[PDB]
Amino acid sequence: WGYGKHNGPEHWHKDFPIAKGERQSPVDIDTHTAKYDPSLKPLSVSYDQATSLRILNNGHAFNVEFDDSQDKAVLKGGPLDGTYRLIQFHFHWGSLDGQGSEHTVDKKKYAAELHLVHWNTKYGDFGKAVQQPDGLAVLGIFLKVGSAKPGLQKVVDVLDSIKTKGKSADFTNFDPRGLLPESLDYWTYPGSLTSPPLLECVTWIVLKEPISVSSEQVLKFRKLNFNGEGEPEELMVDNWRPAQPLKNRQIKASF
Ligand SMILES: [Hg+2]
Ligand SMILES: [Zn+2]
Repeated sequence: WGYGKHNGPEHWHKDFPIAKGERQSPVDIDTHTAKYDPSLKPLSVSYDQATSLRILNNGHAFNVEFDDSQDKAVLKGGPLDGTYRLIQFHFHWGSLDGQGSEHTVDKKKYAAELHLVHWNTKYGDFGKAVQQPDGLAVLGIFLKVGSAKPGLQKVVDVLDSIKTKGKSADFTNFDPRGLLPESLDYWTYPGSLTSPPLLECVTWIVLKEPISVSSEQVLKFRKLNFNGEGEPEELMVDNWRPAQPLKNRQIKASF
């Protein structure tokens, strides 16, 4: 699987039948049909103690991994029950500024989308979490092209070193707090991972307010390669999946 014409999203169903499931992600967020739920609590992001470890190019994207052996960086509150530990963050981006995000707002697409993945720590490890309907929580953040995002530059600068598939680099002392918008208002719905295995284990929490990044910052994302070293060069662009059918699910809003 990849994002090209021969192994693209439209083909994932063949190897991952769940591709056509009942709670697939991403979806279109219709702001007028979204339900304000007053019973929804404020999100609690505790990332002061986050321990970034490394950055790796896995052939589909670049992942920043965190030490999740203790409740170091956690997410709680909102629509969630119990604690969820940050394990990794990654982005989805387009070849042009008019596309890149997974989720859309009133059919509007952003230049990129940041996903902060967390797993429910009553399941003990990530692998068990993926076997539960409430095993995972992803914080989704939209990226729009405008002014540079200072807290994003350390990531941009190490990309050169993980240009092709399978490369990794030490990446410690990176604070994820530097990627958050001012406002924590969000939308939430039950979905799934947006790339195979597409497991339907996720509680989505898509933030209303996008963060802005510079054109030059998004340009370096686009210098990455899907391919391994010594292979014909295929630029890592458009690694996003098209919106899926809501199918009776209800999207709730905290505002
Ligand atoms: Hg699941
Ligand atoms: Zn993702």
